[PDB]
Amino acid sequence: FAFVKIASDGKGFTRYGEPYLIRGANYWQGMNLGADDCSGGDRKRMELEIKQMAEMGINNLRVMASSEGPDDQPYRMRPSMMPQPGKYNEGVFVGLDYLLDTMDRYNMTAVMTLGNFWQWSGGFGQYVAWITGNQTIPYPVGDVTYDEFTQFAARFYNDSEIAPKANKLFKDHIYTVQNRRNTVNGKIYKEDPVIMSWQIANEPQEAPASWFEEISTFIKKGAPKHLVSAGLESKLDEYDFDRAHDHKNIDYTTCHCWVENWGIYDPADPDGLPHANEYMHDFLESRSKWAAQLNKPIVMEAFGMARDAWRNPEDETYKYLPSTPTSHKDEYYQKAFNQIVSLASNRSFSGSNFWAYGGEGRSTYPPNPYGMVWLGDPPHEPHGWYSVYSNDTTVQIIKDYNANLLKVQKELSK
Repeated sequence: FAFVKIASDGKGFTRYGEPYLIRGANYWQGMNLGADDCSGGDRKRMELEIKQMAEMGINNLRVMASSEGPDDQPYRMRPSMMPQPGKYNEGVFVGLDYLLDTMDRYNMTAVMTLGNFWQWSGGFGQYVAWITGNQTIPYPVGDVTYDEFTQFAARFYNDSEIAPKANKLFKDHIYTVQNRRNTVNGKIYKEDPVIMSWQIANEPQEAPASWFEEISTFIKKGAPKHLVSAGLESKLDEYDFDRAHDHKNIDYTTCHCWVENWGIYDPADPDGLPHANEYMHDFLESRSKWAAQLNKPIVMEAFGMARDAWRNPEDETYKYLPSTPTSHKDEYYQKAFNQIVSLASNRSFSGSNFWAYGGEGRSTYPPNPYGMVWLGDPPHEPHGWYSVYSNDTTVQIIKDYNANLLKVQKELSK
């Protein structure tokens, strides 16, 4: 009965008739960790990580509710949820069940990401490979560039021959997830108040408005009780933002911020932090204006920063070691957080999900028998790049932010 909703003034969420602020984290590996041992999970570790996240004041996990095989491909989650179109690894699906049940035990809500533009869960590029029947995806390594790969995966919604077939497969997947019976608590996912929203995909890259319209309407019809979200970075201009978010069945807006990936921040520069702080600040103000123009909420649902590489810039390994401090990352988080708490108390921002909780995982630990080093960084990126570990100094900063935002949520209730 406890479904997350949009406030009637459209400026925030509500739960139980009261304002609801997103004290969130990214936990995309939750499904795989929740699996039984036999499918490469570590359920006790997953229960421990959700418990840790509860102690840090987290009320919301953005999770991954898709991943595509075949299981021989590099740079992606293994074992996948859907190794072939319409065929599922039941062991991985049960992990999604346990993830939702454990989140249930902790009164947390989930953002369910139903696909992925990028290679790390197979994603749109894998659907394209399925349709064209050519499994040699142009992964962005060696001589192949990110926009060669982008142009390939975008065929998913841009190619008038591939798109109808790719989307038929994608919709079969959306349906399968929304109609899943949780094998642990008996709930069908579309009627599970633990799920806050269905999210079309991780980071659609210049997708057409008609595609956002068609997919949001499919997801809403499939689960009329649930909010729907686009998964957009909002890294371009206000029109790009509107193309994704200006749709009756897109309920709130998101943004992602990646300073290093985008060339704004150089983690190996002891002097490099101010560029990143300034960028983030202008980023939050402007995206906040974009949301308010649609009279829709906004969550910064993924943002990250590297460890202090600058303390030893000549050594590439040092940047990924857990023992490396995170003084830049902690400042950057804290300034982002303080600005979000400030905007939220003005009814102009709804919270955030740091990218990403690594928990007990560690970038120094050996891969499991499936070749996975589970933590917050997906397998197309260096292990340990962005992960927040259970005992990093960044935890106190997240914990403080969740308390601050919860204070704000109480002040908007009275």
